[PDB]
Amino acid sequence: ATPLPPLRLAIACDDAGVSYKEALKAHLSDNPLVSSITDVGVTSTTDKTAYPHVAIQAAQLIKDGKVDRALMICGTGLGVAISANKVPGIRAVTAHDTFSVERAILSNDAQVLCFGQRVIGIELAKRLAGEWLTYRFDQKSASAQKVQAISDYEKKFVEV
Amino acid sequence: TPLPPLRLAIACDDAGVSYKEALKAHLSDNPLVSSITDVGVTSTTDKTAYPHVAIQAAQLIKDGKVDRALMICGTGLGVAISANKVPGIRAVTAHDTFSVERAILSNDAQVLCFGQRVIGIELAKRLAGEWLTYRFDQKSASAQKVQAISDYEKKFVEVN
Repeated sequence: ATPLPPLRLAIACDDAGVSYKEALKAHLSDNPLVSSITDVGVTSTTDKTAYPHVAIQAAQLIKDGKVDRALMICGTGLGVAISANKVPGIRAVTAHDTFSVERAILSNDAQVLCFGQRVIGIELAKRLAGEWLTYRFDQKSASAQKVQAISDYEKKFVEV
Repeated sequence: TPLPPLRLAIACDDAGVSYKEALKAHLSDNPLVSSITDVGVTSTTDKTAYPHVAIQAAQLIKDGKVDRALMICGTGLGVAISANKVPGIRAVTAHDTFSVERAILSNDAQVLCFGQRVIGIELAKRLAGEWLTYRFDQKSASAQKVQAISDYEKKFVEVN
């Protein structure tokens, strides 16, 4: 069935990302490269919970080994990416083109992909999310040494 | 100029050099820029990894030396991830006019990143120009969300 192992995903959004979230969730449920989707929420546009909370929660699922990656939607995709990058060991991007989406994995080993619902169209979002799943980072690559410099910097800090 | 000029840092890896030179030239003529500090690299020969230049530029903001940084690499992703690891720094990759505006007005993001291999130079110049014309409102509702990120960052302490 699948040449590549399926990934476990978290999906998450703020009130501005609800509709693309549901369409993307349905689209990805049909994909054999996805073995599970955990919905962090929000579930409704009335829910005014701020983007940092949701982004940090979804990133914590990755940190705890409960999912492999997270797909995050807000107005622009910016706030959730900033917030997820604040979690030690988590690398997050907003990527709105096919080349960036490939490099987000192959160069940056980024576990979190963020979209701006108000900025890109749904079919492009679906296409990008689908392609994202087909790339797997090489830990022995030249790119991994650069990622290691980010991790080296993160070693400056401890949680108190 | 009706708005105060800003001090800028600019940075790139080897993949971002020609766009950095072009942007620097374009911005040096802009009355909204009071100074530009170029942290490098200055040649495609210089293989210094993107995290070092991004962290150096981000530290200039942290240390009150510049107001904002413009960073260029192949995709703009690696430098944004790197910059977001620096405490109190918020960085975006933003390749459209709506996202650039929201980066400032919603996210108070001091760092803007471009992918030389992903966007065209005229669009990059136009976006960097528009970026300077927005100023974050510290009294806004968006400031509460920004403070939420800042509060998370206080869980970590720099030991090294």
